[PDB]
Amino acid sequence: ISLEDVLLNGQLIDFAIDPSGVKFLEANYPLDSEDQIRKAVFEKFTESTTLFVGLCHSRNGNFIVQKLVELATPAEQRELLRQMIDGGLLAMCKDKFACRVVQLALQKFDHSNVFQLIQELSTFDLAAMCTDQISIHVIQRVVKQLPVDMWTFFVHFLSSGDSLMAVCQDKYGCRLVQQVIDRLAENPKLPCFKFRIQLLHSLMTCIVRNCYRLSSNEFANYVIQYVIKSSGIMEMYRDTIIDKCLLRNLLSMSQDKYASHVIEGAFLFAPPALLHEMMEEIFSVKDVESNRDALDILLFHQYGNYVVQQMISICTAALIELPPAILLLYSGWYEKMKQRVLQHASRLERFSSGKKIIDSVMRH
RNA sequence: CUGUAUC
Repeated sequence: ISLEDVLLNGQLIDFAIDPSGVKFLEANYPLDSEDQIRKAVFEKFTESTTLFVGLCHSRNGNFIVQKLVELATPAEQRELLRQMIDGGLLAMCKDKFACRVVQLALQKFDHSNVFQLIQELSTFDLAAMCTDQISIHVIQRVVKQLPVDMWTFFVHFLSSGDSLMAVCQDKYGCRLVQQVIDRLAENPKLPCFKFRIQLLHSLMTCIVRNCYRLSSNEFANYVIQYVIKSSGIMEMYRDTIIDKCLLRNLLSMSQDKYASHVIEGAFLFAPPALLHEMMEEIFSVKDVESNRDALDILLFHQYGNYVVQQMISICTAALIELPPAILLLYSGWYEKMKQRVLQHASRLERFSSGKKIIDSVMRH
């Protein structure tokens, strides 16, 4: 049956609710921005703030609002824009389904419109927005595919105070921080690079100056690991983080549930001179009561044993196109570790960690 | 005596 028929029978909102109805609507929504039926349908949907909002919140309704968006002419976008704002833009972001419309907007609108949109977000409580599991997707979208001058206001938000701490320590705001970084440090082969790098640095500063608390945190540790696994100018920060926070801190961090994951990756990605000083450090100061060196402590630790298996992994992998000078250095470490493990085998075998550490040393 | 997400 006809779209025109549906419109003329007052059945337009009824269709947009039904899971079948909506599919109908989408299929034969005219692509000609100039079609008379399309003008009628667009206006019927967008005439009422209440009805339009409700469509965004709809499990099914949102799909047609989306269709309206991807095909929206400039003039259409301004109507959609007004209605979003007049119907609580924030509450749209907090909604599972109204969210997708906000997001699609961001992609498909025009600079002018997107602008007032982002102008609008800026005025929200960016903090609360970044924690919300749903709301965050909107900022994710802004960052992950709009030019960084659009959302510099957001970088200034993170750099300001300790908004950053709050965000990267939060269950959901963590992935955002990773993505923002990914975004600022990307495409060395761009003229805009110079500006993004200054924004990364002010951000990266907060991160470095809290590395220890961050690395030990249930979520934030994933950001640290991000920085350490990175390729570009991120390597410069990898080195500073390792050099300032991780070194001299290896022993205690290796025993933290979360920071031991960081330590592991630091060992995997540290350049040879930083790796050499990590090893050097790990291999001895004996603890006051029952004098134990770092190595003994780690081997028997529940989280610590994982860092050691890492060191053992690293060494042997390297012992299978490198100079005989550093190759003899790795050899030095495997041996120190090999003897120690064999010395404690009778004690180690009592543990799952023990057995794996033992097996790994006998195989090689 | 085996040790953490977000999407």
